[PDB]
Amino acid sequence: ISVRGLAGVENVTELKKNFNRHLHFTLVKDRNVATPRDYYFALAHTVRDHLVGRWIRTQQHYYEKDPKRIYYLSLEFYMGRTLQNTMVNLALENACDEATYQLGLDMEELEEIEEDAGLGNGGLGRLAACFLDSMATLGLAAYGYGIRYEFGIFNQKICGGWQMEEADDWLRYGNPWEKARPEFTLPVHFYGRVEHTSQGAKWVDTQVVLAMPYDTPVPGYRNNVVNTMRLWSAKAPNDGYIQAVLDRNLAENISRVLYPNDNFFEGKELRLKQEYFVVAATLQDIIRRFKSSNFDAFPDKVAIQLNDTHPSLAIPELMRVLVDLERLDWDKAWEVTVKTCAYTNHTVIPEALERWPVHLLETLLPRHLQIIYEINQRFLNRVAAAFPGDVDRLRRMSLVEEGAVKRINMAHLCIAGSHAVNGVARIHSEILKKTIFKDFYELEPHKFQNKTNGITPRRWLVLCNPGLAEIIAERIGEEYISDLDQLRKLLSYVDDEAFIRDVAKVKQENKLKFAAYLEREYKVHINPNSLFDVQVKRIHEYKRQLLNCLHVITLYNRIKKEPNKFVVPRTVMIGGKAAPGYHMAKMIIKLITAIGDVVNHDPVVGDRLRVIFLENYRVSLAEKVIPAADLSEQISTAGTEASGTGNMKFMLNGALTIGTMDGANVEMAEEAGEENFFIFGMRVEDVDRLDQRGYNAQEYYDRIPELRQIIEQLSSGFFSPKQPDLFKDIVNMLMHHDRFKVFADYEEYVKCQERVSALYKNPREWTRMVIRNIATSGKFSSDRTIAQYAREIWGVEPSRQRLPA
Amino acid sequence: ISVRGLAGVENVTELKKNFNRHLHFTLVKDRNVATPRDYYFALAHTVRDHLVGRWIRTQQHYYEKDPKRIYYLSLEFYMGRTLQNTMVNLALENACDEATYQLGLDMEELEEIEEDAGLGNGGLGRLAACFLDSMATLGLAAYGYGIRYEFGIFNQKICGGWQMEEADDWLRYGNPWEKARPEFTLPVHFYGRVEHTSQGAKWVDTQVVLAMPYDTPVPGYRNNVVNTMRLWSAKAPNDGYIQAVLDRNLAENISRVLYPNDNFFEGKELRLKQEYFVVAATLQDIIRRFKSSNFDAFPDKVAIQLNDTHPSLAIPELMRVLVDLERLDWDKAWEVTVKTCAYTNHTVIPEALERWPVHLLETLLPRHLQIIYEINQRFLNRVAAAFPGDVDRLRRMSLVEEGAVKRINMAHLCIAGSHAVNGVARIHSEILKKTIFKDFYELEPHKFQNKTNGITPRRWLVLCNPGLAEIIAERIGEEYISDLDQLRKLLSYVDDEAFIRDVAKVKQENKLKFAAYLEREYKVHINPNSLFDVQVKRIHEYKRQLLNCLHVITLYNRIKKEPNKFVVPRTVMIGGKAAPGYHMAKMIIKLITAIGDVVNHDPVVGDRLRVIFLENYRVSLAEKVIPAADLSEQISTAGTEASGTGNMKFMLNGALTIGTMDGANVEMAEEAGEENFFIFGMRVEDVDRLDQRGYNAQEYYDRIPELRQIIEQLSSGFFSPKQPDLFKDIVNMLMHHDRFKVFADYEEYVKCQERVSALYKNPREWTRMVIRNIATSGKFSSDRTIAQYAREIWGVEPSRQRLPA
Ligand SMILES: O=C(NC(=O)c1ccc(O)cc1)N[C@@H]1O[C@H](CO)[C@@H](O)[C@H](O)[C@H]1O
Ligand SMILES: O=C(NC(=O)c1ccc(O)cc1)N[C@@H]1O[C@H](CO)[C@@H](O)[C@H](O)[C@H]1O
Ligand SMILES: O=c1[nH]cnc2c1ncn2[C@@H]1O[C@H](COP(=O)(O)O)[C@@H](O)[C@H]1O
Ligand SMILES: O=c1[nH]cnc2c1ncn2[C@@H]1O[C@H](COP(=O)(O)O)[C@@H](O)[C@H]1O
Ligand SMILES: *Cc1c(COP(=O)(O)O)cnc(C)c1O
Ligand SMILES: *Cc1c(COP(=O)(O)O)cnc(C)c1O
Repeated sequence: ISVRGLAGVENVTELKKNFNRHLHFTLVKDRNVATPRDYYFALAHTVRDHLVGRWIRTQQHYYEKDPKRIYYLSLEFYMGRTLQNTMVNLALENACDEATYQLGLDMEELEEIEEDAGLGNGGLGRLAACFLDSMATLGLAAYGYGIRYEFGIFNQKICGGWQMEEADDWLRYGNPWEKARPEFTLPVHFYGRVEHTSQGAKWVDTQVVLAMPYDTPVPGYRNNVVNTMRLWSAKAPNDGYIQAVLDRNLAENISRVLYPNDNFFEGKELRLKQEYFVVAATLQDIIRRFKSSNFDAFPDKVAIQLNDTHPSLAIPELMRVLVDLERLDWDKAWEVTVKTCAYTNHTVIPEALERWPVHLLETLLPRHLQIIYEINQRFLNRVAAAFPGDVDRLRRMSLVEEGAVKRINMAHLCIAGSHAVNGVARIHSEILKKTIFKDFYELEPHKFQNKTNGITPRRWLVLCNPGLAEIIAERIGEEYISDLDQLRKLLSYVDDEAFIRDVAKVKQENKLKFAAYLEREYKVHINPNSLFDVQVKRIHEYKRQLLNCLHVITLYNRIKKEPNKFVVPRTVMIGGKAAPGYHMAKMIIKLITAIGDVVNHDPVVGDRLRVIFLENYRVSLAEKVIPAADLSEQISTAGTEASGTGNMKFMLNGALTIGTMDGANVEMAEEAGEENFFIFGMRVEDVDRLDQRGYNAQEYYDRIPELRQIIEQLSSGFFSPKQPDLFKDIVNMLMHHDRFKVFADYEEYVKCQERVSALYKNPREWTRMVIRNIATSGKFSSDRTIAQYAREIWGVEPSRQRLPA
Repeated sequence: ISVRGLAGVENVTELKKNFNRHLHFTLVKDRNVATPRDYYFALAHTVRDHLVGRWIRTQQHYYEKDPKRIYYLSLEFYMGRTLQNTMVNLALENACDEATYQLGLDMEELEEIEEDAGLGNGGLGRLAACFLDSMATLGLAAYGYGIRYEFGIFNQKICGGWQMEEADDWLRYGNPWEKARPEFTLPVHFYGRVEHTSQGAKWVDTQVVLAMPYDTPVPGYRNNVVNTMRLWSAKAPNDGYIQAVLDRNLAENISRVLYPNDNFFEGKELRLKQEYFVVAATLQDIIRRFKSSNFDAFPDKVAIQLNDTHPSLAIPELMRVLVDLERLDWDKAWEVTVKTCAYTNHTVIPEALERWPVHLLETLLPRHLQIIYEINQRFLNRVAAAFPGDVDRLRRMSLVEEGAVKRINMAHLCIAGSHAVNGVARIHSEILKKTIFKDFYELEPHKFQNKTNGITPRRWLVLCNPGLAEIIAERIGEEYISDLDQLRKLLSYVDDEAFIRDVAKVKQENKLKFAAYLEREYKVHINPNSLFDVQVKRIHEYKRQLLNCLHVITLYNRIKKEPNKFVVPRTVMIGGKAAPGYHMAKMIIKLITAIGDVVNHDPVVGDRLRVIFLENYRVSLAEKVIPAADLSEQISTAGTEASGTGNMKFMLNGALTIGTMDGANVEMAEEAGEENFFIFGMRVEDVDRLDQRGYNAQEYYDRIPELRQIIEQLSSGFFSPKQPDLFKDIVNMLMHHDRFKVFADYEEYVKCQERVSALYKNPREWTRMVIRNIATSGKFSSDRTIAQYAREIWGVEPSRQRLPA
């Protein structure tokens, strides 16, 4: 396979000797006692060595050229594994494959040993990861800044059909990719009081926590650029004896674990400490670099992108430093701050928005609270001048929300202090301007933008689906890997009998590969000839895994009704983690496994229908299941999924999509053509009209016999014999308080699914439609997304120019 | 200097290239941004590389030959720095010195960057360190097993003349010498209950803590042998969500910090957990290795040495495994256990002996308590049979002590379960048999032995005093470095005018070197021509730093009395850490600094007398001050210092000794000749006669005018103007409840000190006496000590044979 680079004779010879050198000197092992894990580490260190030279000169280059620096602040970076990605970007895959083969090792086996760097929950964290890859590939002087959690997203275990959370001790065996930089440790302050003396305010009597950075290299695609992702780790200062030392933990707990609540905002103190910790340490680094290049030029040399409101404290912290430390006057500092910061929103659902209780900020960050009040005061004076007499607008736009307990709306703070605010899909960005942020849009229209999300074609095509990447390259070259729009050239092959056959062959190979994996590491057997129907993403009511469940039960009931009637065989796979304290989400997981227990053991069904719950869904599993999927389920209620990115991964890998006109689904259908998409359900307008009228689920239950039967089955204990009322909460929610209108889209969903089965019966036409999707997936490359951020927000020009080394 | 090895052309060339390779690939740095610390690490990794090959084959060799293995269990390993020691033992010092010189670096400057591995309190921990060096040098298949404390002995800061404790974060910048071995992690159990079912007892419902090993290489002196020191680190098993993860700390606190109480036993639960933790993990390793070589041969392949009673749980744990797990019958298991274990005692003072409350063992280690009761039962049945009717002997020898709260005497447990029990100096070993362990000696005389302590001549001569090592080698060769008895050949040079001059020259150079250091890193100026009077060791009442203080004040008062009378100039240095909760010890430190504040600023005294308190005494400081000392203070009350080892370090480095006939001082004087030692004070017999009579301090106060004046000065606030009664506790203790009879040895001490000053006035005779001490210090090499342990206790023969690589 040519897209994996050349396997030169002296290159292979060099890799082999460095492999054995590391096994000996680095790992300190005998070839007679080395285990597969030891071999993985020897390979990792060998590949890491190749990154060093490039990493050192890339950073040296930025010091010389002194270009504008882009700082991407995120509390999450869902990186996954690093070995194969590094080989791919350095063009070392075939060489390492040959070198290891000659040493009597299977590189694929070694790659499976690496732990995932799961420092994220899902979409938001993975977007940050794809963005880092694209920024390096486009030659931007970019830095990713976050927290080095000792424990990432929990490993999910399914016990008795229930989710069990297990600590993700990903650093147990060490992390060969990172480099600790203790010499660059910085002070972060907490608590204390604010002294107001003759010349300015002073924040004193604070407790100090040190921030120690760990740097991880981020290689661009074959351009010799290697940027940095710097993650901070918490350390206690060195200044009963025993208890005093043991209490050092308290300070170090700040970077101990990733918060897994991606659905409901909880104003926990530890989370606020994490947010300030990353912001305070990062900003000192930014200013340091700047002073080594008049803060008037600060915005010309620095761009700070806030991934959601999680790092929003960057705004008042920048003000604190400029005003309290650098001594700039307020107006000047505010000008600099606004021109430097930009904010990206990822959801319109209210329960996820950060609204911190004032009493918490009052105790932990007294000076920042004062700064926020001043910002609010000046901002509202602006609103009052623009909309005289509109007192209600004043209360609505305030950064401070009154009521039971006063809270600070962090989204309002971000809009006021950013020169750009963006949604992540066209429909989402429009909804922001028409609803949630309407008042702000009317005040400052120029600030609102759209930047449709994307995914990196390196990890999501070349790395996880080499077979498809190869057959594509055979016909249009390899240039598309860094210019995905070139995939449009494949439309001229839609009638090519050879190509149609190859596309279908690779998909079949991926399905057999995954079906085998399912038995090896999970002992479950599936029919490779069935349609692989998959929905993988975090469990949320808005994502409607429940609607999928209703269809599965419908299919099952129809079979029990007419057993000898032919139906297209299906393997329905659903996977995803539920936030620990999200009761309903945990009940849905139990429902899925319960359905499987019934369906998978019914003799009449045979191998015509299988329901499997994919355990511990994470980046490394996504790389395995996505290339094997036939049907991608993207069925969120219209207006709820900001963008979605998994949808893009499926489109690029040869799966057809069944979904609502929500998030990026709208743009995907626009690019490929609605005829090549399985669209169904209410549009956003329909949802609003239903809300005006009032959603009454009982209506659908009374008019749809098939739906009624399912609800009765759930209620009577058909799927829970030993515990008849096990799913009472689910039924109760669907019937009386379903914010996401599951029943409203049921009929159209089922009908649409029938059209999917009909097309699958015609192999040739199914594949031709697949080609039309792959061919038009170009717009969804994160390289396109990053280019827009660069030109329209950060003010820099991307570069595909190879670096000097 | 020839004893530093050869600096070959291609050897130097190789070191240089590997140095730059590590700076680039390992540290990931620019030569334009590298700091001294970066250079130190590059050098360390370069030297470490040379250890690897030898380390791997040494361990491979033991697997092949399968010799009897020696396991040295200690909760303390006071290692100090590792770089220079490694170079010395590998004969790479001159080569590295040349290589670094050519790179434009000063190797001495780089060596000062390394942190000390301070995993010990003092003598006991440092003995373990010297023992590891000697066992490797003598070719024994030995393993050091302990705990990898994240925080070693605290760094001592002197604030306002008071000791302040600062956490010793020695791993902050990383430890290049160790190699984590997560793949060899083992389970350690705590709490739980004991089930008694049909076939044997069962320990169930326990809480598990994992023990992760870290291995550090221990190189022998130029024999290519590299043994291992394996230190265990505590890890929590992976099986509110957030709080559950944060609570993992609780389990990991076991290996967090070294207990600094080397004076008073405190039955703290955390300390007991540490003791079992090291024992449980170590024993699994021992058995594993054994089964890979009938437990009847266990004692022929394994020897376990217990450094004090700290790891005494090894006895009942070995029984637990043999009986409960391997299913051996009690008597057989006990036979194996006794033949495998040996115990070393380090003190006769009662407050330091471990006597664990039964209720603590009952909760934490229920099965071990049962085993201890059974051991006690069977042991006492033996005593009853040997001494029929002696009921009092029964209560005295019991492992269980009655009273307020029942406790387990760990020393009694060690004697019952060991085939050998030894003291650490002849006088100490005799005292054990006549007093503290008299009953046990009468029951089993064959178990009691003596093994006089020693120090390694590599670190304590070659490494810290190259100048002296060189002038010695010039005349008798270099063979003495691994056969210290050869120093006796120097007696033929006692009248050699050339040698006398060189010995005196090196001492003068060391004093100027130390005097300079005192100003550089401490800004205090001293007179290099004065007699360097030094007492460095942990602060304890029994060590009598107070007696030294009384002499200093006496000297000061005599000068104020006759200012224009000539007196031999002196620089009195006292250093050492005080256990955190040892009030009296902390008061003595304050007293020393207070005396300095007065004496050091008195115009009349001039540079005739200076009192300096050496801050943060530790191994690296000992290596600096000892070679610069003229007079070694070893003045413990006769019968209290088991052996002492600092005394041996001073003797080997050209200092004369003033001390009591206590511990090893007795043997040192015997070897060098009493005429070449400044002996004074009560012998052990005198102390007992005084106790019979009753020690009344008032008697000395009334009969000695000079002493009375000092006490009155302390009481009146002469040394504490602002706080007149600051030292009331000290005076009160000296006058009414001094267990160590400070006043009783005052007169003889002062008189002896006068004879010291008299000899110092005759440079030539002082030096000749010095030569007689150095020449007879051979017996105190730890190589001699280890050879005796090997032959008389472990049953193995030492070997000076170079290894094959
Ligand atoms: O993944 C998240 N959000 C979180 O994971 C999250 C984590 C911690 C929180 O406190 C709140 C949300 N949002 C997701 O970010 C993706 C990239 O823009 C979008 O495509 C998805 O539509 C959106 O739901
Ligand atoms: O150093 C100690 N003891 C401790 O450091 C200690 C540490 C923790 C404890 O719980 C009790 C004692 N003992 C010392 O061990 C040396 C080597 O045998 C002897 O030469 C000294 O005379 C003796 O006092
Ligand atoms: O003062 C300096 N002199 C020379 N090079 C420097 C200096 N400061 C930074 N650099 C270079 O710039 C890189 C960027 O470091 P950073 O951005 O501060 O982490 C460093 O690794 C050096 O190559
Ligand atoms: O099963 C085995 N086969 C070959 N060599 C072994 C085996 N077990 C241990 N060794 C060798 O013995 C050394 C001792 O390992 P340890 O004493 O168990 O830590 C290992 O590094 C290997 O060189
Ligand atoms: C791409 C990805 C996501 C986001 O999926 P959506 O379906 O857009 O919610 C979540 N988790 C993982 C591991 C991913 O790879
Ligand atoms: C040798 C040594 C000791 C033991 O000294 P003694 O005088 O025998 O108590 C204590 N601390 C350090 C750092 C040592 O090097």
